Amino acid sequence: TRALQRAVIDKTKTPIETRFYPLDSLRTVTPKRVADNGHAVSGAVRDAARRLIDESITAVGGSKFEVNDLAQDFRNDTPADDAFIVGVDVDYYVTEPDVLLEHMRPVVLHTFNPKKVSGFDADSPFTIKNNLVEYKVSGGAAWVHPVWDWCEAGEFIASRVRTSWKEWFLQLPLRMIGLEKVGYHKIHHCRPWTDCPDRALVYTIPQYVIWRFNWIDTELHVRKLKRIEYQDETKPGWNRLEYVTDKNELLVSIGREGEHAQITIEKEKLDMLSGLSATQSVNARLIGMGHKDPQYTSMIVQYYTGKKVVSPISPTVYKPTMPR
Amino acid sequence: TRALQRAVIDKTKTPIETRFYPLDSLRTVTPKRVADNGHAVSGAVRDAARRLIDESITAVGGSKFEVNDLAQDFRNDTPADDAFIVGVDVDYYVTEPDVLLEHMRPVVLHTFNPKKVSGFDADSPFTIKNNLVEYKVSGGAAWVHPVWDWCEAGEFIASRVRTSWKEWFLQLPLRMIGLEKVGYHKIHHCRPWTDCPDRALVYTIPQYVIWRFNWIDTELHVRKLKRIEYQDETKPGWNRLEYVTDKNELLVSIGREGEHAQITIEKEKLDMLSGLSATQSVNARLIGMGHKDPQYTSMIVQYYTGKKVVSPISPTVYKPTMPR
Amino acid sequence: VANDKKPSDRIAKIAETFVKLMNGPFKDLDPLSIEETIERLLFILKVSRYTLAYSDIVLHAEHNEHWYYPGRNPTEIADGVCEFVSDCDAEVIETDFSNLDGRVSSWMQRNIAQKAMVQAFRPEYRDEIISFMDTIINTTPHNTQYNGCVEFTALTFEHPDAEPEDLFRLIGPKCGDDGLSRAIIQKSINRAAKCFGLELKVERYNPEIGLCFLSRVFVDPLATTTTIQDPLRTLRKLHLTTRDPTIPLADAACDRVEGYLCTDALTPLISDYCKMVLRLYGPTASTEQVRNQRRSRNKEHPQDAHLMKQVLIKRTAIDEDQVDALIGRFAAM
Repeated sequence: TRALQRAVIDKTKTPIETRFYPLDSLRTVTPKRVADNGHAVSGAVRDAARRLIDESITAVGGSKFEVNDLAQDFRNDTPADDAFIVGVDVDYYVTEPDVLLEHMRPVVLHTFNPKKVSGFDADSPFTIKNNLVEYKVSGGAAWVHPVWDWCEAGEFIASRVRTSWKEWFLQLPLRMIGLEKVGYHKIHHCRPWTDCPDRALVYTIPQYVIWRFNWIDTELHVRKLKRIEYQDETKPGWNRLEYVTDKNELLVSIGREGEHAQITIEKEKLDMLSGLSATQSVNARLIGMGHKDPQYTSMIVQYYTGKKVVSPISPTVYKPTMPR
Repeated sequence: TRALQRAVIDKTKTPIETRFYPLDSLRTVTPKRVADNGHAVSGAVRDAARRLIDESITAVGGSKFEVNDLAQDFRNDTPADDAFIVGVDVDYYVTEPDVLLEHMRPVVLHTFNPKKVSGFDADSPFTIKNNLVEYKVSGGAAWVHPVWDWCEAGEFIASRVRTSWKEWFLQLPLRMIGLEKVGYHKIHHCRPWTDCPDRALVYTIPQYVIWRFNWIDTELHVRKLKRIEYQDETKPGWNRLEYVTDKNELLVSIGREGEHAQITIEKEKLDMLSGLSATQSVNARLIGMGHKDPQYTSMIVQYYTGKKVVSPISPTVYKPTMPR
Repeated sequence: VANDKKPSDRIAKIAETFVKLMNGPFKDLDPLSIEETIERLLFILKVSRYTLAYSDIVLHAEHNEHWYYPGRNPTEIADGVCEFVSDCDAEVIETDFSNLDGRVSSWMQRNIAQKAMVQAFRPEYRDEIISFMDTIINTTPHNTQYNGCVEFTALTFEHPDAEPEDLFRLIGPKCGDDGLSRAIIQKSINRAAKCFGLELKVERYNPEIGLCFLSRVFVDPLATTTTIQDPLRTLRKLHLTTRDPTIPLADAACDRVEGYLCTDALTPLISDYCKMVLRLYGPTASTEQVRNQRRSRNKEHPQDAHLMKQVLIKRTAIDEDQVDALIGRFAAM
């Protein structure tokens, strides 16, 4: 329509680049196993992530502003303009990723983006209820936070930008109409640790700012970060997750909310099984495929029938921490 | 909200540190087996704990104030300010851990924090009814006391502080409003004996005091010690317990209240089994896994169906004590 | 043979401390102009323009003269070696690396050399230097930086309780693939090399066989500074000439013996060979101006003469009567 022409013509962009040196070291880093034997600890994973980011930043020679809610309150530290923003396990701390992206500066972020719907991340048990991850840090408190969908398709993002109260007064009449000052970013996530596949090393570069119309679509269909909806609308009380394997396999993870048991299966198998008429047929087919483990077939059958169980909340005793 | 700003700004803390030397000896102590052969006796475990704490304190060169209800009545002994507070099996004696934590001094405490819902602790039978542990000391009387949740996630605690009657008069109008004088502590629990995994060697250091608002939440979600609720709200008459193993396993312990039989199972298995439609299916799956012991599968089935049995109270004959 | 053996977590702090001590008081630097680089001392020029300035500024500073011997005249090298051996009371160890440029790992390259260059040079030149380092990853200063890093790692492992500045102040002379260190870390050096992923060869100092350093043999470093070409490396191969086929044998031999006279005039078992080459190939060689105008020309203390003779005999494990017989045979040919 002619409205599309308005958006196409109205570029009015102001590209800004404070010579942010591309951090090619973070991009294209081979998978690594931090723990020589056994399984790594959460503190060890955090230390490895910090060391990797530190080495990259120092090798490039840039500066950094580590964050350890709506405003970062960077004034108390006043870092340089060219310095990067680095955050580790700050999902609980930051209300939104927009808080980090308003600064219109490159962001290096190590986050929790699970590929299993429940289980252990390193030594830290975690579980998803409603749509909030009930993470339990090994040697720490209990974190309750959502996941902000870093790994969905699309490299271009829309985010807010910093605005003062005077700027707020200036733009509020324009804001209510549907006019927003939107910055654009390019995302890269690496997934660098094999033993802990639930944590992603997100990397981001800003590209340029733009004024956009709220009630007008975009030709490139740029997306803005949204909270993930783990709940399965077809089977109440169940969480469903899909992810793509490196060997060209589209697996799916199923499980109940506020619950520990979890199984991964090829998506095609789940779609075939979800249409079977009888419960006994599910077991017959699963035995046909060669799955003899009861823990697998029983969970598949329970998902097929949508069995809801009100599991209780019970006291937990956590592993003793050792500084080493 | 703006109320959150009030709490954030209102630090008004008065850190106090009477050069309490960190007891690094207690932290990071490898597991030990007190009894060379057979199983250790409760008195032997108590002696070992006392010896370990004594050696640590003397090596650090500090002093101690051993406790053997609301007020410790330390005036009769007037220990030094720098001396530590040490208690062994004082769960029955002390009404609350707040009694120990009001002194705003480091606490070394050896407590009963079971990981089995019932059975034997060393040679002492113990059982949980309602929410009180019916401990039966080997060579002693019968102790009835709750558990005060030392091992939950979170290293920071809230506790009362000593206040005189004049201080009570001063702070009562403020206290009723919702203003409390709260101290903060850092916890470490070690679990040092393998043959007696139900006893934990709790260690504590105070950090600083603060004035807090009762009806305002805390950003860090600091927790205050609460009585454990062993009762399972889903299956009346049953006690459920969860704990994390060193080998990355989340086991669960189930059993009836005022009852002796007890079994530990992986949590995932229990969640899978709790959703099965038929009782015979539980046995079928359990045989599939390879569990041939009737004492295990029968208890699992009873938990699944929530079978309640009114076991009687009967006379008991205890083992004769020998001073050796 | 490329390697990607990243170091351990603990070693990273040691490497960062060593890099900071290398930085010292020279926070800011500027690149050199093309003309100045050209008159200093294609593909070599683009990296040299920055690396020569970086070396001259930082590596030749007051607080970095303790270890960066590479970059001084041979008389200065001899003086430094004699001073170091006098300080260590003839208790020194030698390091011999095999294909260091072919064995340095990516982590070492990007956390020692790149870090040092970026800290030394101005921020406005960061992109150029980082691009040059990236091109390098996929000359002289790199070997010195690696040797300094390994020395710092050894010193940190030996005395973990001392301050990093005091630890680094003890760094002995180092020059590329060759260097000197205290003998007290002879066994611990292998473990440090294994942690970084490098291969190290170490030999205890022995006065009977002399000391090996920069292919130079110190006959008696305790008293005299007299030094000679390494006999072990050259004697077994001096009879064969590795010059290109286009050069006549006479010109190559004449250049070799001229260099030997310039460096090893009074060394036993080499002076006779050089004189016999000059006597035989000399007259048959071409004009010396012709070879001075030819590209392949550059492609090559009397008081302790007795002691030098005995030290050479010990180095070559040849009996004195056998040495005399060999000398007589060489002269009479």
